[PDB]
Amino acid sequence: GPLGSIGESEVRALYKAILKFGNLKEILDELIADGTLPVKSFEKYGETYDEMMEAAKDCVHEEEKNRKEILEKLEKHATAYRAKLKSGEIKAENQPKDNPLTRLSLKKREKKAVLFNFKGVKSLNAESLLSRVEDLKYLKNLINSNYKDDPLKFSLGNNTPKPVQNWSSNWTKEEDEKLLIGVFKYGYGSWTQIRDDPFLGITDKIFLKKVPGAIHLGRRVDYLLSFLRGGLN
Ligand SMILES: [Cl-]
Ligand SMILES: [Cl-]
Repeated sequence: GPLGSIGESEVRALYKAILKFGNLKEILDELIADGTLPVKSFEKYGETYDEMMEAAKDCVHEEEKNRKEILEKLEKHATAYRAKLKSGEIKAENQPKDNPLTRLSLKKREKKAVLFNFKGVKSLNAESLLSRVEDLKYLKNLINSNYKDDPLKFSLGNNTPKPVQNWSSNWTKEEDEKLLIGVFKYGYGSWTQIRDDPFLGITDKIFLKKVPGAIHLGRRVDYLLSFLRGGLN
């Protein structure tokens, strides 16, 4: 390791490449060749990757543990209040504006960010890193298990996605299949290469006042991989 250690600028660079390609330990040679990362030994980059994903896991487990203990308390207070309504001591058509049922609902619906600091770099998002790595590992294994000879034959079967009939172009189950084959080939966020691939045939259906643009495609991929893995339940 005579080329020096890993610093803040190399960290910022590793974080962006993971959000795009997932687990990147098998493509280190390619990321150095085009200047994305400066030259260090392969071992140093692998060890840093592992350390980052470990800090992300710990962060996510710690916050779930706290949320769960608070929800257990509010559920207990809510049970007591129900016996009061059924018996008449409080009246259902005349409840106080601040009550045990509104307190439970607020926490249940709460959406807050889960963040950590790494090697001088501040405010990395633990949930974004973990979801992206697991979603892209699922997509690679599904396609190699079933369509090894020719990825272009990939199909959704009877699994039925929510329609987008208000887009500018005509977008159906077949266009959803070609979009996921494109991410398997080129990475998350590579929308120009996906649009211009002549074999996928969606060149005229993407708009880089026209919808879909870059923001709509990102949201569509996050929804489709969550749904196939059973995450809507
Ligand atoms: Cl080195
Ligand atoms: Cl691209």
